[PDB]
Amino acid sequence: TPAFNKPKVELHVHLDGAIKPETILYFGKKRGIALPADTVEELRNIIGMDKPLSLPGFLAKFDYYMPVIAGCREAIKRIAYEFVEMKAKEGVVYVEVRYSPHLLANSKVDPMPWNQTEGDVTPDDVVDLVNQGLQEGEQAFGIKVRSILCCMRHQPSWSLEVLELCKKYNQKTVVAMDLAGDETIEGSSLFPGHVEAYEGAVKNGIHRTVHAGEVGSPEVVREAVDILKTERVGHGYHTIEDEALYNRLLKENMHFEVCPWSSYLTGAWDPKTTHAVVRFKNDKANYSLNTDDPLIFKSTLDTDYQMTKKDMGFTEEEFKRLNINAAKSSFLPEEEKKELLERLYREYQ
Ligand SMILES: OC[C@H]1O[C@@H](n2c[nH+]c3c2N=CN[C@H]3O)[C@H](O)[C@@H]1O
Ligand SMILES: [Zn+2]
Repeated sequence: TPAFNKPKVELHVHLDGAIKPETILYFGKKRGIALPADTVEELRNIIGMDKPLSLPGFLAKFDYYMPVIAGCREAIKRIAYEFVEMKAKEGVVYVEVRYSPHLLANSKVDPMPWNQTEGDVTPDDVVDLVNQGLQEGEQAFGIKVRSILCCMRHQPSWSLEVLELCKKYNQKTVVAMDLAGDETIEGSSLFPGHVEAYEGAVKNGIHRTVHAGEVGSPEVVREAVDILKTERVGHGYHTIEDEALYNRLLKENMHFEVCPWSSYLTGAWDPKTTHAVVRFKNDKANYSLNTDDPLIFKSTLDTDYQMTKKDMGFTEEEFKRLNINAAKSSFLPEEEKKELLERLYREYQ
């Protein structure tokens, strides 16, 4: 039985980290592009991981399959459509999917991702492609789906373009901007391209979220809050290491996008210590339960729910509480956010 068989809200899940192993094999074979496995089962086991590594070690899993999707219009729209079908099956009624448009493009991107040969798929085109797949999935499965464009920590020169994309496709699925990738790159939050992208988002009203405190120190979280001006913190487990900052953000009703199973495999969470989400629960903090990268973690949303339930002591009450919280902290407009809350209260009776 699912740990929580009722409607859910997900705010932290990556599109390029939520692809069907079957769809990956399809395009690898179709484009004649090398894959580390020839069957969907072998493919799952090599792309996937079931024991802790590091953030850089986990990020390396993308190198295996991205080449097969990147630069292929048909593939881009297909994974967006299929993502919606995956989530609907999980009991998710509203989802925000994040991804980097540049990492899927093969035209007007520098440096060229995955050694691709120049093509005509621009970062803009991929956003439009994802919009179409997500819209068709919304129509076909009856769940509300939005997107978040990711700035990449190591490539700040793409950040202002990501911002312009968020502006251009505002609410056309695109509801916010994120900062993702390798948090171990010292001071990456403060690169000028990133900083300028976010400041312009504040002045233009584009919503903001940032991965921080996943594997980085509380100072990375503080940088996200103070300089980048985030409205939500992706992961944020390490915040608790600085009592003052934690109690400040807690007092400020800051939303934490928690990914339980994910934190275990990236090493963000030391299994020898009590998970931060337990303290978040005990303090009644504003947080959500997320999958992050279900393809690589060989998981599903129920994975995270069982984890917190069997271990950690979560109840049905908290599950409803954190989901109403996730709905309130969504980057959805007031009219649509109101409709979502009506839905949860209706189905939580
Ligand atoms: O979705 C865009 C990118 O975000 C990065 N990503 C995915 N999961 C994570 C992540 N970066 C940091 N932490 C993780 O939650 C990947 O490099 C993927 O290519
Ligand atoms: Zn993430």
